[PDB]
Amino acid sequence: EVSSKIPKPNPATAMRDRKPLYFLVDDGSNRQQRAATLLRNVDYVIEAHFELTDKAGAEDNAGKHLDIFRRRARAG
RNA sequence: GGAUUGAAACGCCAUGCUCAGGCUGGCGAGUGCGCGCCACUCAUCAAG
Repeated sequence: EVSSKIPKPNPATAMRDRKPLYFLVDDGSNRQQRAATLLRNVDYVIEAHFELTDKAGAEDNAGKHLDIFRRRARAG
């Protein structure tokens, strides 16, 4: 894996000169080996329900989103 | 359409099993051992 996030660039400064921007993965300390102890052959059933937020409009109702989600899940 | 301690994340670059070394030197299948002792093709039937 990689050691650090890529830096935030300066767009205008980037092409004041013709130069590359990159992160070299295998350049010394940039390479970080990370192990993972992870699960196998999992299977879950999730029980959940909706709740309207302060951003909800008048036309927004929990039942409509519930049926939309059910349609999407049934159709894959 | 804001957030699944998430979002991004090569084990990777390369390295003759090689150089070589008789399975050889030599050793009779051999000495010997009757297929042999006997046994009618024979008793008949013109040529037309």
